[PDB]
Amino acid sequence: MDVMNRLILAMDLMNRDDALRVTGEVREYIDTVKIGYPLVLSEGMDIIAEFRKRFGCRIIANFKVADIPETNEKICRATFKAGADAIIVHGFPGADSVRACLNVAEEMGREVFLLTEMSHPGAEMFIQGAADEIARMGVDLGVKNYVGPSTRPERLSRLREIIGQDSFLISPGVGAQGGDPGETLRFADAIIVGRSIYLADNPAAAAAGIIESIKDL
Amino acid sequence: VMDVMNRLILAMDLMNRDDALRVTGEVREYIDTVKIGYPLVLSEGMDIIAEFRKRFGCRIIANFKVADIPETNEKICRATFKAGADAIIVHGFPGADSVRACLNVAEEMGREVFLLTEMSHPGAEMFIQGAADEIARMGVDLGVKNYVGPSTRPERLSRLREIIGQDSFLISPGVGAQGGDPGETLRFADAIIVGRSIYLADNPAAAAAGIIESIKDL
Ligand SMILES: O=c1cnn([C@@H]2O[C@H](COP(=O)(O)O)[C@@H](O)[C@H]2O)c(=O)[nH]1
Ligand SMILES: O=c1cnn([C@@H]2O[C@H](COP(=O)(O)O)[C@@H](O)[C@H]2O)c(=O)[nH]1
Repeated sequence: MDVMNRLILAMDLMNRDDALRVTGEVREYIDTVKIGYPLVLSEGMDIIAEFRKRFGCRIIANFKVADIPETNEKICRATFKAGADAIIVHGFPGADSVRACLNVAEEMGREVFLLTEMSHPGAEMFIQGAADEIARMGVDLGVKNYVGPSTRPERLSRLREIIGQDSFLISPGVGAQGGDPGETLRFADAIIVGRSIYLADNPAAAAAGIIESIKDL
Repeated sequence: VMDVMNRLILAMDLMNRDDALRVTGEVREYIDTVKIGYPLVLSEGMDIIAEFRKRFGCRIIANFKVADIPETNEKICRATFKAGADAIIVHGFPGADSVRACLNVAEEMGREVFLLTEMSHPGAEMFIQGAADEIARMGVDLGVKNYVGPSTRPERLSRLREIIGQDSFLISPGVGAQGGDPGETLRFADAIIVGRSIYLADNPAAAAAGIIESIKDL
C-alpha cells in the first residue's frame, strides 16, 4: 500500500459537511483516509462511496472488528460492499475471528489490518500483555498488515521486529495522544493522524506542518 | 433492571431489512427485547433502530462490542444512543478508561452499558478467557451493572455470575447454534440471547415458542 506522504487521515468528525470540507482542505497532502464508526454511525455507510467519488482516495474502515467468526464475516462483507479497501480487526478475540475476516477480504479483493496493541493508557491492562502473541498469531495466519501504538515506540519497534520488514505497519496515537510523527516512522510505514489535523484551526496548515517535520523520511 | 419478556433476547443479525423486519415482527408476541448488531446496521443504517421502535414495541440493545480508545468510544456511544438504543454492549479487554468513557456517556444520556467479559466462540480461549475474571472484577469496581457472558462454557458463566453478584444483570449468547442449552444457561444468566436458531428457522415464531416452552418452569 503506497500511502502518500506516509500520512493517513483519521476522519472522525461526525458531520458530513465538516468531514467532507476538512478532508477536501487536506486532499493535496493525502490519498488515504481512515473512516471509523464516529462518522459512519452518524452519516451512514454511503459516506464511503461519497469520499471515493469526491477525493479518489484509498479507504480504510477502522471498525475494530471484535465479534465471533460468523458475525465478523457479515461485518466484513457489509463493509467491503460499501467500498472500503481495507478493514481493521482486533486480534484479542482469537485466531478464528481473524480468519473469518481474512476469508472475506480475500474473496472481495481487500486487506485486513490486525490491531495488536492499542495506544491509549487502558491498553496496558490486558492488551499489552497479549500483544506479542497476537502479532505472532498474525504471522502464523499470514497477516501482512498491522496496527501498533505510536505512544509506545519500544512496543511499536517490538511489533516491527515480530512481523518483519516485509509486513506493512500503520500507527495511531500521533499528535493528540502524544506520539511523535518522526519517531513513529522509524518503525511504522505510515502514521495515522486524527484530531491534530481535523480539530486544528487550519487543517491544511496542520497537515503541511506534520509533513514538513518528516520531510527527510 | 430491564424486564426481558420470557428471558429471551433476539439477536437480529439478518442483513436484509425486509427479512429482519418480517422475522422480528413474527416473534414479537414472545420477545420484547431485540439486539441489533453491525451486520444489520452496516447494511441498512442506524435508522433501522428507529424503524424497529416504530414497528415493534421492543427495547433495543446495540451489540456494537465497542472496543476503541476513550475518545472514540464516547462518540460511538453518543451516536448510538442518539439513534434510540436503550443499551450498548462494550468490550472490557481494551481497559478501564475505555469502559469508563462508555459509562460516562450512558450516564449523561440516561441509557445503559453492558460489559462483555468472556466471549462464547472457540477463539475466546486464546486471550479473552484468561483476562475475563479480571475484566468482570474491573466492571464491578467501575459500577457496571449489566454484563454479557458465554453460554457455551457453563463453568465460566457460573464464575462470572459469582464475580458480579446476584444483583447484577447478566445476558448470555451462544444458545442454540453455538451449542449452549437454554435452561442450563438460565441457571446463571437473567436472559438468554438467541440468533440463528430463531431467525434461520422456517417458522421463527414456532422456534421462539419452542425455546420458551423448554424453559417454562424458569
Ligand atoms: O490504538 C489505537 C488508537 N487509536 N486508533 C484510532 O486512530 C485514530 C486516532 O485519532 P487521534 O489522532 O485523533 O488520536 C482514531 O480513529 C482512533 O479510533 C486505533 O485504531 N487504535
Ligand atoms: O460472546 C459472544 C458471542 N456471540 N455474541 C453475539 O450474539 C449473537 C449470537 O448469535 P447466534 O445465536 O446466531 O449464535 C450474535 O449477534 C453474536 O455477535 C456476543 O455478543 N458475544
